[PDB]
Amino acid sequence: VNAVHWFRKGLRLHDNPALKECIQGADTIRCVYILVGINRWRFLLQCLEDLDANLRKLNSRLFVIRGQPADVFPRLFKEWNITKLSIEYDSEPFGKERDAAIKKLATEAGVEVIVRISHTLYDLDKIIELNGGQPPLTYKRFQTLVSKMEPITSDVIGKCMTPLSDDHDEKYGVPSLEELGFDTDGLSSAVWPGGETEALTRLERHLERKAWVANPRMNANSLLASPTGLSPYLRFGCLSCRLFYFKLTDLYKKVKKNSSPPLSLYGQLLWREFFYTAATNNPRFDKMEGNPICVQIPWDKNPEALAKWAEGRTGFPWIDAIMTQLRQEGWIHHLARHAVACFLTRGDLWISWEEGMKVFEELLLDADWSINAGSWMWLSCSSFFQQFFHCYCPVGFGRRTDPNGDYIRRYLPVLRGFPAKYIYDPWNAPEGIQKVAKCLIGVNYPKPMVNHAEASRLNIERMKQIYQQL
Ligand SMILES: [Cl-]
Repeated sequence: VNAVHWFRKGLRLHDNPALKECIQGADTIRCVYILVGINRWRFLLQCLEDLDANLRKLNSRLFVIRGQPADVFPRLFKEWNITKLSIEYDSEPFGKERDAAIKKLATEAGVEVIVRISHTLYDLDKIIELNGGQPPLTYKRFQTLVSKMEPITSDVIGKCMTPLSDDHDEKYGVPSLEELGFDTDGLSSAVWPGGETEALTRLERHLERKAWVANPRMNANSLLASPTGLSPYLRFGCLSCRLFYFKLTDLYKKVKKNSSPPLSLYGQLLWREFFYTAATNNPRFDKMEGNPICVQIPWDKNPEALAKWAEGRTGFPWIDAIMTQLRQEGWIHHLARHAVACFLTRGDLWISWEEGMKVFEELLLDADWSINAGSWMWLSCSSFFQQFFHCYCPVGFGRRTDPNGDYIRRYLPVLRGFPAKYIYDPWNAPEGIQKVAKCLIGVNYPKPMVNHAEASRLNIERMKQIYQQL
């Protein structure tokens, strides 16, 4: 009779099978959302504003509640006389633990829990069954398992109604950044605007781009936020990965013949799936110690080095530029992640991937518990059989990605006056050049915090020797 849909990810009305099923046989439906850096919070709140606005258009509203689910749902169930609760499935270990506790409470209150998988393409548990009860520990094996697996104008609440009270905006309104305790004087408009509406606009354009302008290699421009980038939208569920996957496939077929498209066309999607699968039964996935798939590495504790890196004050412009864009905007290119993750961990500073992961959790829009832990193990060569015999150069990688160094000048204006010859290694500029640039190295911008040549040589050696050498 009275039903609730509970938003956590899946922050969208399109491709929402849990919501659709929840509404079957229901008199009433209420959609609820139960409440570290400012960009993440802004993105979430914009998602919630978008949902509320779109629900409004259907004579509904989003119900935002501040509290712990375990403390909220029982009295909600009683007040509203709820007998059905639906959720999109969450594979993440702390998510499963949360949802297990809420199921217990719901069973206690006579409340049916409806669970549908739609944050991912696949049933992750079935992949694990196909692999003998443990996740594939290499991306290639995962690709093989899934190949042996698979083959918006409506009113999503049309069959139901939502009771609404006059004080809804007050009681159940989406909070503002200020209400969450943020200072807002220091924000321009978001580079990555939140919400389903935006996601669906970007999807169309994304697909237009793949068809028209393309049918894809790195250039300097790729380092900047694309207006057709989808990765934050996927992580929040603003864009269904299944919709994305289906649209891609059909357009590929339209444009290219039959063509059994390359795995590379689904790389974004499959890599995220791979880490969710790796994480789902591993409550220590975000740890080194006690984590069964993590190689144990003698990382060092250097809180000042970690802070220099986190803050973009390493003295390597390439690294600092990247960490500055990350903090300013909330997204950086996957190749830029390689650079700054390699620098912090196996390459230059020898600091645990756990520590890098924490910073990214605070700043990176498309990071969640599974993806972020997974990526950081991958980039530090702590898991997934990744190769540690090469170390990204914190000068050359940048110089090969943006030869002119505009990216540097863009995120590090203090360096704007250096010529391209020195913009990735300003410490090598003659002092007169530094002076013309109005930037003395050591004074206005720091010296490089490490000798890359030595650091990288020693660390590759030390990583090699953690393993038996033949
Ligand atoms: Cl989702």
